[PDB]
Amino acid sequence: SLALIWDDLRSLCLFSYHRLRDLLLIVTRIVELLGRRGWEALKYWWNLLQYWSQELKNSAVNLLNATAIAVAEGTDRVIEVLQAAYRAIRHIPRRIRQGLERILL
Repeated sequence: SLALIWDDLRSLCLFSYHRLRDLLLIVTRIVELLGRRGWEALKYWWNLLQYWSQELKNSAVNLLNATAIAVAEGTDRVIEVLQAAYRAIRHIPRRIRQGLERILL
């Protein structure tokens, strides 16, 4: 049915176009209409995001370094650690997961 194929194609054509532009326009419109106030929220998430991230990073590194400098002044720490660790490992050797994780990241 030629009239059928044509009527369908046409109907779906205009419908599809108007539809795409309809949903697109509505969504976009709301996005630009909400961005006005949503701007603040977005900025907050971004700021806090980078803030916390860098905060934990800078702090973490600062704690490790500072600790090393404070521990470097005393070999006792290294001895107590190396000894203790090796002690538990010698009496109870259990560190196979080290490899599994080592071959992961």
